[PDB]
Amino acid sequence: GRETCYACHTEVKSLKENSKHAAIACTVCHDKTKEHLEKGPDVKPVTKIDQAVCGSCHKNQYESFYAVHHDPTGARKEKGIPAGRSPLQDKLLAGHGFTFEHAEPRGHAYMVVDQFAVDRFQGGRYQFKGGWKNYDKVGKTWDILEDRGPNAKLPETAMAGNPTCIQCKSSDLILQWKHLGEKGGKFDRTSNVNDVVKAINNPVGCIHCHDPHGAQPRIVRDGLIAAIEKDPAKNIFAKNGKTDLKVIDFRGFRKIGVMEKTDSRMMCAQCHVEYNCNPGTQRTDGKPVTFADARTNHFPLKNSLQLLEHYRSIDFFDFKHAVTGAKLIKFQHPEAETYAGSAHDKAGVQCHQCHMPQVKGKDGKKYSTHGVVKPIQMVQESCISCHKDYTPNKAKFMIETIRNYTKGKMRKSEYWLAQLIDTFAVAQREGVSPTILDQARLKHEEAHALWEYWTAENSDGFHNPEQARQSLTGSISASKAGVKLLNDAIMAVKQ
Amino acid sequence: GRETCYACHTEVKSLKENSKHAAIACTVCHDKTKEHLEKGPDVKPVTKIDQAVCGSCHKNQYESFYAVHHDPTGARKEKGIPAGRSPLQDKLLAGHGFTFEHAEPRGHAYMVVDQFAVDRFQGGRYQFKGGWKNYDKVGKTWDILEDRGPNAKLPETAMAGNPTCIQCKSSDLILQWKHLGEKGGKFDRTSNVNDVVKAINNPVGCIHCHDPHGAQPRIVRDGLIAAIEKDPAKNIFAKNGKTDLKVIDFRGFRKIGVMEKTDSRMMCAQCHVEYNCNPGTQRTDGKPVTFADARTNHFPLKNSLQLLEHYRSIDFFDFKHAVTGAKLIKFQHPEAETYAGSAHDKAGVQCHQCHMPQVKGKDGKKYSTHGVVKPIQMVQESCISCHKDYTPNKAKFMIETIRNYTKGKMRKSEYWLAQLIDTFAVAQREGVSPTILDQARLKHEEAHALWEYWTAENSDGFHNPEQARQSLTGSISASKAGVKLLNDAIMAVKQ
Amino acid sequence: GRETCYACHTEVKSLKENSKHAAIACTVCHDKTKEHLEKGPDVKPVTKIDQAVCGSCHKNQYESFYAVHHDPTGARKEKGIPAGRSPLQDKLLAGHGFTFEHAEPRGHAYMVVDQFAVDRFQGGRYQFKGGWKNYDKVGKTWDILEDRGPNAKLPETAMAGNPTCIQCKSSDLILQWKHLGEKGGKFDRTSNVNDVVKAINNPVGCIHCHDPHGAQPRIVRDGLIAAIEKDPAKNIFAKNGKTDLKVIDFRGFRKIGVMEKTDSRMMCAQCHVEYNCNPGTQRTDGKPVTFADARTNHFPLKNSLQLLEHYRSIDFFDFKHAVTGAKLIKFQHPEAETYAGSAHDKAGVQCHQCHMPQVKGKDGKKYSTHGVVKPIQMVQESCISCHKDYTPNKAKFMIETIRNYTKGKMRKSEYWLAQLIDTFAVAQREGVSPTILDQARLKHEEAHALWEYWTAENSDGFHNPEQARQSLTGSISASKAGVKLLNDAIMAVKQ
Ligand code: HEC
Ligand code: HEC
Ligand code: HEC
Ligand code: HEC
Ligand code: HEC
Ligand code: HEC
Ligand code: HEC
Ligand code: HEC
Ligand code: HEC
Ligand code: HEC
Ligand code: HEC
Ligand code: HEC
Ligand code: HEC
Ligand SMILES: [Ca+2]
Ligand SMILES: [Ca+2]
Ligand SMILES: [Ca+2]
Repeated sequence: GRETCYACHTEVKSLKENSKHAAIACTVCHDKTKEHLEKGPDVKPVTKIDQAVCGSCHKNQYESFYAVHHDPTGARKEKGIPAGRSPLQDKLLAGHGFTFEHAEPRGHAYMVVDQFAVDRFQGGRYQFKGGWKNYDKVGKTWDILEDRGPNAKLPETAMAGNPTCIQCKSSDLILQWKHLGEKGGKFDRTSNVNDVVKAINNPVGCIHCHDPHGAQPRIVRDGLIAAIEKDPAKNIFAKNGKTDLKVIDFRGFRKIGVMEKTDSRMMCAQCHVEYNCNPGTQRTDGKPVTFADARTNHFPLKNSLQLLEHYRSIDFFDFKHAVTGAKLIKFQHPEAETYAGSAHDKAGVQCHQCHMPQVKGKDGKKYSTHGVVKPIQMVQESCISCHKDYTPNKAKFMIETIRNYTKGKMRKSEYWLAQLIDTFAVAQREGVSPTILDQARLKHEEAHALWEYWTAENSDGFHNPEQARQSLTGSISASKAGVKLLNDAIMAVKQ
Repeated sequence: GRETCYACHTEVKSLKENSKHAAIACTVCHDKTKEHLEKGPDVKPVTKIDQAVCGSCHKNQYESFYAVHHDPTGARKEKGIPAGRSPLQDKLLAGHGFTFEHAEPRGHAYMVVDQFAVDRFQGGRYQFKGGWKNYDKVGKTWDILEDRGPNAKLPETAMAGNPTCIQCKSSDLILQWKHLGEKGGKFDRTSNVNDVVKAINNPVGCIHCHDPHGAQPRIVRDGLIAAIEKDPAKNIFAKNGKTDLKVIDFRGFRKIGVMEKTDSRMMCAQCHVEYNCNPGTQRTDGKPVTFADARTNHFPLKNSLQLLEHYRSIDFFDFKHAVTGAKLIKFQHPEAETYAGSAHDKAGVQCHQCHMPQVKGKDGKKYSTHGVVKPIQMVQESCISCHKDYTPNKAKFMIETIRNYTKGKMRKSEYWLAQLIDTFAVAQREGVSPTILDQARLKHEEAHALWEYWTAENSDGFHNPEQARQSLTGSISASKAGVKLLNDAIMAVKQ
Repeated sequence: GRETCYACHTEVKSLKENSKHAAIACTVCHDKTKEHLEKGPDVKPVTKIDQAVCGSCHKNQYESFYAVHHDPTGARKEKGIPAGRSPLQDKLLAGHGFTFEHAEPRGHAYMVVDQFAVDRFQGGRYQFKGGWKNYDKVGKTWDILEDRGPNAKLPETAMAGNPTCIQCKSSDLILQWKHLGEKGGKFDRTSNVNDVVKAINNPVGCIHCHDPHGAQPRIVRDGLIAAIEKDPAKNIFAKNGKTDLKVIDFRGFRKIGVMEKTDSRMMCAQCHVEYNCNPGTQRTDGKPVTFADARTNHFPLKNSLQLLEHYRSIDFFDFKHAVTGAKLIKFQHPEAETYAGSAHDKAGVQCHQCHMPQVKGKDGKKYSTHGVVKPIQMVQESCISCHKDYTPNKAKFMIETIRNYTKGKMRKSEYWLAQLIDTFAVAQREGVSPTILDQARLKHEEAHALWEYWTAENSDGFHNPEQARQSLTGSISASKAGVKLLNDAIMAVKQ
C-alpha cells in the first residue's frame, strides 16, 4: 500500500524507492497507519524511535553499540584532579557550572543517563536506581535512573541542564522538535527541561547517522545543518567550494542532510563540536542572551585560532571569570574543528576509520564496530590496519609522544593562566587602574580561548598537533604579556 | 595439673574448659609454672607473647601473616606528592608532625618497624639495619632495626612517638599495661617512649583477635573496650540496643572483650579507627592536655559528620593551623567509622570478607588469609566470591569508579581549603578584623574536619560513598563560604 | 706500510702495536693516505668518524646501539607537568631557558636530533623531516632533521644552543676542536652554533669510549680530562691518591685519557655530569662570563653538598630567578657525582653493570648491550644477574621504594621553595628591607642548590639515597628558614 502513503509523502518515496531498504514495509517502523488512512491526518501514526528495530536486521551494529565493557580504571573520571586532563579546572573555570562536576566521556550507550545524573545538570535530582552497583547498566533511561523529584536538593550541584542539551544525546525527539528548537513542536528551547527528560528513553539512535527510509548516510542535527547552510562553500567539510549535503526540509518543520558518500566527519560533528547550547551575555551591552535567541543553539564550526574572533562577531560570551571579570568563552569538545585540515584529514581519513574500525562478528561477518573505540586501547584495528609496518608498541609510542608534547604545553599554559589570575587579584587589591585591569582582561580572554579549547577537546593534540602547539604557545604568550603588564602596573603604584 | 591453677585463676577456667583449645597444656604458653606454684605468686610465670606458638598448630594463618610479598610499585609511598592520596598535605596540615613524613600503609608484619623508623617518630633515631636493602625483612623488631642512640639527630624529623602508639602495633604489652595506660603497669602513657620500644619484638599478635585460653573471637584494645562500654546501646557495632561483647576484667588491671560471634568490624576497629593518642589543647582555655589526661588514649567511634561536634564536646583539638590559627582536629584512618551503616555493613558483610578472603594452603586446606589483602589486587577472592556474576574487570571498574568520583570531590575540597588558607593570609596582612578572622577560623575548622577525614581514611570513598559525598561537599561549602566572608571583609578595608 | 706512518705518528704506534686491533690496516679508517705521503702533511688524510666501520667487526655492539625500540608511554616527556619528574619547574626555574622545554632523556641514537630539535635550542629552526611520524628514526642527523632556515621563528622557543653542547652529543668533531674549545680548530666555543650543527652527522661515536688504534678503554671529553688533571688525587674516580688515567696530548691540540682498566664511571661521566657549557654571570661584580672564558666549558665533579661552595669559589652563576633575583646555579644530570661513594660504587660496581648488562646476540654470542637500559624495565639482567636471590618483583620493589621515599622529599622541597618564592614576592610588594630581602636570596640560593640537583639527576635518589635525603632535607630547612625570616620581616612593617 506504500503508493497510497506516497501520494502524500513524496520525499519519503524519493529516499526509499530503489534503495537498500526498498522492500521494508512501512508498518515495520510505523504503527497506527490504518487509523491514519481511515480517520485522516489528524490521527498521526506512531513512530517509535528505537534501535532494536534496526537491530532485527543489523544485529552486529546493534550488539556492538549496546555491549557492556568495564574499563578497570573505572569511569566518572573528574578532569579537575592533579593527575587528570584539566588539573587547574577549578581555578581557571571559576564562575562556570563545570566546576561542580566535569568527567571524561565514556561509552555512547551511557550518554543520556550521564547527562541527566551529572552533578551540574539539575541539582542532583536524577540518580541511578540502586546506586553505584548499577552504574554500568545500559538500555532505557528510566529503567536506569530515578527521579528524586523537583524539591529534593543535593549539595554542591548546579542547574545547567536545558532542552537543547538533549539534541546531542538522543534521536528520540526527531519528530517532536522544530528546527533549532524554535517554538512549534512538543518541545523547544524554552521548554522546562524536566518535562523533556521524561520523553528520552534511548541514547543516540541508529537514525542519527542513517536514513531509515533509504539507508543513506545522513545528519539530523539542526545546529549542524544550519552551520553548513550558512557557509556552504568554505566550511570545514566542504570541498571544491561546496559540501556533500542535500538538505531535505519536511513541512517547513524539520530538516535532514543526506550525503552521497559516508562522511563520518560530518556525522560525528552532530555532537563532537564546540557549540553554544546555553544562555550567555552580550559583550557590547552586557544584556542577557536567553533561549529566545538563536545564539543559544549554535555551531561555529571554527577552530582554536578562529573562535575568539567568531564569538566577538556574534556578540556572545558564556561567563565572567569569578576573579578577573574577563568575558570568557566556554569551550566544549571541538574534535571536528580540530581534526579539520590535519594530516589524517588531508589524507582523506575520517573519524570512523580509527574510532569504528572493522571487526568480525557472530559467525564471522565483517562490520564497523558501533561501540566507539579509544584507539590507544585497540591499536591493531585503529592504527595498524592502515599503518601495516607498525608494531602495537610503535602505534602506542606515536599516540603517546604527541600527547606528551601537547600536554607539556597545556600544563605550561595552565601555569601561566594561574599566574595571570593570581597577578590580577594582586593588581586589583592594590587598586591598579581599571584601564590596565581591562587590558589584562583582554589578555585573559585570549589566553583562556587558546588554552581551554584543548582541555575541552579530547585528543590531547593527537587530532591536530600543529594547531595545538600554535594555540597553546599563543596562550602562554598572551598570559606572560598580561602578567608583565600587570606587574608593570603594580610597581607603578608606590612609584 | 590445671585444676591447681584453676583454684586461683577462675576466668581462665571459664574461657578454656570445653573450648577448642581445651586439651592444650598450660606449659605450652607459660614457662616457670613450677616456680610459680612452689615459690608462690611473687614468682610470676613468663608469658612469651608470640605468633610462632600458635603457628605450631595453625600454620596457614601464621605463614600467610609472615609471607613476604613485593609490590613492584614499592612502599614508603609519601601521601603528600602531586599524584598521591593527599597532594596538598604540606599546606593543609601546616603545623602538624604529619608534614615530616606520612606514607601509605603496607603489610601487617611491618607495623612495628614502620612505626619506629618513620621520620615523624623519634627524630630518625631508629633505622633499618643494613639500610634499604633490608626494608622488606619481617620478624623480630630488633633483628630488623637498630638504635642510633638518644643523641643522634637527623634533619627534618619529628618526635611524635609515645607509648600509646604501641597499643595499635603489637600485643607484646598485653600483661604489662594497665587499662588505658593508667599508672601501675611496667609501662603507661607517661613512660619514656624509648624505654617502651625495647620491649616490642613482634607486630600484632595472634592473641589480638583470638583468645589463647579458649580460641574465642575477641578484642584486647583498651580504648575500644572503653568506647563500647561508654555507649553500649547506640555504638556503631551495636544491634538491637546492645553489643555482642562481654567485658572480662582481670584483677582490676586489664580488660578483654569476648564476642559470641566473629565480628571483624570490632576486631579491626582495635586499630582501624580515628583516635586520640597524643597530647592536645583545650578549646575553651587553651590549656595543655597531657598524658595525665585520659583524653590522650581515646576512641570516639564517630563518623565524619559527627566528629567536629564530638571533639568540641570533650574540649579537645590537636593543633593550630600554622597559617590560619584554626583549632584543627587531626584525623587518622577512620575505616570502622566510615564502614558503619554502608551498603555492605547493612548487608551483614564484615571487613574480613573482603580483606581476609578464603584461600587454600599447603596441600589444599581452606583458610582465611592473614596477610590482609588490597581488594583491587585480588578481586576474584575479595569480590567475585560473593558477586558471582562479576568479571574481574567489572569488580575493578566498580572499585575504581567510586574512588574516581570520591577523589574528584576530595581534590576539589583541597582546592577550596587552599583558597581559604590563601584568602585568610591576605585578609590578615590587610588587617581584617580579628572577629571576621575568627568567623573564618570556624569555616576552616568545619571544612578541614569534613575534608581530612577522607585523606586519613584509606578507601577513597569505597567504604561509604554516600557519607563521603555528603562530607566532602560539606567541606567545599564551608570553604567557599569562608572565602566569600573573607573577601567581603578584605574589600571592606579601603571601603 | 704502517712503519712509514709510524716514523711521524709515534703515539699511534704506542697505542696500536701488540694490541687487539694490531693487524687492522690504516686505510680501514683513513682515506687519502697515499696523497698524504706523496703530497706531504699539507694534504691531511680524511678520518670519517663513523660507527658503521666498527660495526663491520663488532656487529652486536653496533646493532644494539642502533636498534629501534618503542616505549608505549611515548617520549618527549616534559618534566614540568603535575605528574612528571619536576612539577614545579616553571615556577622554580622562572628566568631560565629550561622553562621553554625540558623533557626526560631517551635512547643514545637520538641524542643529536633531540638536542637540535628541542624548543630551547635555536628558536625552533630545526625540525624532524616529515614531522611526528618520523620521531623514532635513527641514523644520520640530516637525513632525519631539516633546517627551516635562520629567519624562521617559532613561538615560545629559546636560543640556548652553542658549540660546547655538541661535545656531549657526538664524537664527530674529535679532530676539529682544540682542547676546551679554545680558538684554533675548525670550530671553537665562540663559533656560530648554526655553522657547527651542519658537521654533526652522528650521535656519540664508538670512539668516545674505545681507542680506535688499540681498542683501549678511554675518554675523549676535554672538560672531563681537564677536571681529572686539576684534581688527580682526590677526584671522584681516584683511588689511593691517584686516578687510572694516562693523558695523551696530540700536538698540543687535543687530549685523550686512556685507562688501564674499564671504568664506565669515567666513560659515562663524559656526559652524565653537572657542567657549565653556557654563558653566565659573576657573583662579585655581575660582569658577564662569555665563551671567551674557560668557565663556559667546565666540569666541577662535585656533588650536591659541595656545589654551591664550588660555584661561589669560581665566581659563577647561571641565572637570576625571575621573581626573587637570587643568583642561582643551573644543574644538569649529575649522575657520576651522585653515584660517587654510594653503596654500589663502594662495592666496585660501575654504571655499565646495571645500564649495559650482558645479553646474547645473533646466533648466541655474549655481549654488553650498547642500547643503554633503564634498569626498572630490565630487572633480570640489570639487577638479578648479581642479586641472584631477587625475584623481578623484589628488584622493582627496591628501585621503587627508594624513589618513592626520595620523591616525597623532592616534592616537599618544591612545596617549600614555592612558599619561599611566594613569601618573597609578598615581602617585596610590602617593601621589606633590601637587606632582609638579600638574606632571603641566600636562603633561596641554598634551598635551590640542594633541590634542583635532584630533578636534574635522573635516578630519583636510587644512585645515592643517603646523599639525596641529606640534600633535600637541607633544602627544606633552608626554605622554611627563609619563609620564617621573611614573614618575621613582613609583620615588622606595620609593627
Ligand atoms: C524503519 C526502518 C522505517 C521504515 C521501513 C519506514 N519508515 Fe518512515 N520513518 C521512520 C523513522 C525512524 C522516522 C522518523 C524521522 C526520520 O527521518 O528518521 C520516520 C519518519 C517517517 C515520516 C515522517 C516524515 C516527515 O514528514 O517529517 C513519514 C511520513 C514516514 N516515516 C513514512 C513512511 C512511509 C510512507 C513508509 C513505507 C513506504 C515508511 N515510512 C517506512 C522509519 C521507517
Ligand atoms: C551525539 C548524538 C553524538 C554523536 C553523533 C557521536 N557521539 Fe561520541 N560521544 C557522545 C557523548 C555524549 C559521549 C559521552 C558518553 C558518556 O556517557 O560519557 C561520547 C563518547 C565518545 C567516545 C568515548 C568512548 C568511550 O569512552 O567508550 C568516543 C571515542 C566517541 N564518542 C567518538 C565518536 C565518533 C568517532 C562519532 C562518529 C562515528 C561519535 N562519537 C558520534 C556524543 C555523540
Ligand atoms: C586516527 C587517525 C583518528 C582519527 C581519524 C580520529 N581520531 Fe579521535 N582519537 C584518536 C586518538 C589516537 C585519540 C587519543 C585517545 C585514544 O584513545 O587513543 C583520539 C581521541 C578521541 C576522543 C577521546 C576518546 C578516546 O577515544 O580516547 C574522541 C571523543 C575522539 N577522538 C573523536 C574523534 C572524532 C569526532 C573524529 C573525526 C572528527 C576523530 N576522533 C578522528 C585517533 C583518531
Ligand atoms: C589509514 C585509513 C590510516 C589510519 C586508520 C591511521 N593512519 Fe596515521 N596516517 C595515515 C596517512 C595517509 C597519514 C599521512 C602522512 C602519510 O604517511 O602519508 C598518516 C599520518 C600519521 C602520523 C603523522 C601525523 C601528523 O599529525 O603529522 C602518525 C604519527 C600516524 N599517522 C599514526 C597513526 C596512528 C597511531 C593511528 C591509530 C590512531 C593512525 N595513524 C591511524 C594513514 C592512517
Ligand atoms: C597459649 C595457647 C596458651 C595456653 C595453652 C594457655 N595460656 Fe594462659 N595465657 C596465654 C597468653 C598469650 C596470655 C596473656 C594474656 C591474654 O589474655 O592473651 C595468657 C595469660 C594467662 C594468665 C593471666 C591472666 C590475668 O590474670 O591477667 C593466666 C593466669 C593464664 N594465661 C593461665 C593459664 C592456665 C592456668 C592455663 C592452663 C589451664 C593456660 N593459661 C593455658 C596463653 C596460653
Ligand atoms: C592494630 C594492631 C591493627 C589491627 C588489629 C588491624 N590492623 Fe590493619 N594495619 C595496621 C597497620 C599499623 C598497618 C600498616 C602497616 C605498615 O607497616 O605500614 C595496617 C595495614 C593494613 C592494610 C594494608 C595492607 C597492605 O598494604 O599490605 C589493610 C588492608 C589492613 N591493615 C586491613 C585490616 C583489617 C581488615 C583488619 C581486621 C581483620 C586489620 N587491618 C587489623 C594496624 C592493624
Ligand atoms: C568489601 C565489601 C570491603 C569491606 C567489607 C571492607 N573493605 Fe576495606 N577496602 C575495600 C576496597 C575496595 C578498598 C580500596 C583499595 C583496594 O585495595 O581495593 C578498601 C581499602 C581498605 C584499606 C586500604 C588498604 C587497601 O586494602 O588498599 C584498609 C586499611 C581497609 N580497607 C580496611 C577495612 C576495615 C578495617 C574494614 C571493616 C571496617 C573494611 N576495610 C571493610 C573493600 C572492603
Ligand atoms: C679505525 C679502526 C682506525 C684504524 C685501523 C686506524 N685508525 Fe687512525 N684514527 C682513527 C680514528 C677514529 C681517529 C680520530 C681520533 C681518535 O683518537 O679517535 C684516528 C686518528 C688518527 C690520527 C690522528 C692523531 C692526532 O695526531 O691527533 C693518526 C695520525 C691516525 N689515526 C693514524 C693511524 C695510522 C698511522 C694507522 C695504521 C697503523 C691508523 N691510524 C689505523 C681510526 C683508525
Ligand atoms: C655523551 C656523548 C654521552 C655518554 C658518553 C653517555 N651518555 Fe647516556 N645519554 C646521553 C644523552 C644526551 C641522552 C639522551 C638522549 C636523548 O635524545 O634524549 C642519554 C640517555 C641515557 C639514558 C636513558 C636511555 C633511554 O631512555 O633509552 C641512560 C640510561 C643513559 N644515557 C646512561 C648512560 C651510561 C650508563 C653511559 C656510560 C655507559 C652513558 N649514558 C654514556 C649522553 C651520553
Ligand atoms: C645499578 C646498581 C646501577 C648503577 C651502577 C647505575 N645506575 Fe643509573 N640507574 C639505576 C636505576 C635503578 C635507575 C632508576 C630508573 C630505572 O630505569 O630503573 C637509574 C637511572 C639512571 C638514569 C635515568 C635513565 C633510566 O635508566 O631510567 C641514567 C641516565 C642513569 N641511571 C645513568 C647512570 C650512570 C651515568 C651511572 C654510573 C655513574 C649509573 N647510572 C649507575 C641503576 C644503576
Ligand atoms: C494523504 C492526504 C495522506 C496519506 C494517504 C497518508 N498520510 Fe501520513 N501524513 C499526512 C499528513 C498531512 C500528515 C501530517 C500533518 C501534520 O501533522 O503536519 C501525515 C503524517 C504522517 C507521519 C507523522 C509525522 C509526525 O510524527 O509529526 C507519519 C509517520 C506518516 N504520516 C506515515 C504515513 C504512512 C505510512 C501512510 C500510508 C499508510 C500515510 N502517512 C498516508 C498525510 C497523508
Ligand atoms: C593460688 C594461690 C595460685 C595458683 C595455684 C596459681 N597461681 Fe598464677 N597467679 C596467681 C596470683 C595471685 C598471681 C598474680 C598476682 C599479681 O601479680 O597480680 C598469679 C599470676 C599468674 C600469671 C601472670 C599475670 C601477669 O603476667 O601479670 C600467669 C600467666 C599465671 N599466674 C599462671 C598460673 C598457672 C599456669 C598456674 C597453675 C600451674 C597458676 N598460675 C597457679 C595465683 C596462683
Ligand atoms: C712524516 C713527515 C709523516 C708521515 C710518513 C705521515 N704523516 Fe700523517 N701526518 C703528519 C703531519 C705533520 C700531520 C699533521 C700536521 C698538522 O695538521 O698538524 C699528519 C696528519 C695526519 C692525520 C690527521 C690529523 C687531523 O685530521 O688533524 C692523519 C689521520 C694521519 N696523519 C695519518 C697518517 C697515516 C695513516 C700515515 C702513513 C700512511 C701518515 N700519516 C704518514 C706527518 C706524517
Ligand atoms: Ca561553547
Ligand atoms: Ca585523631
Ligand atoms: Ca650547570
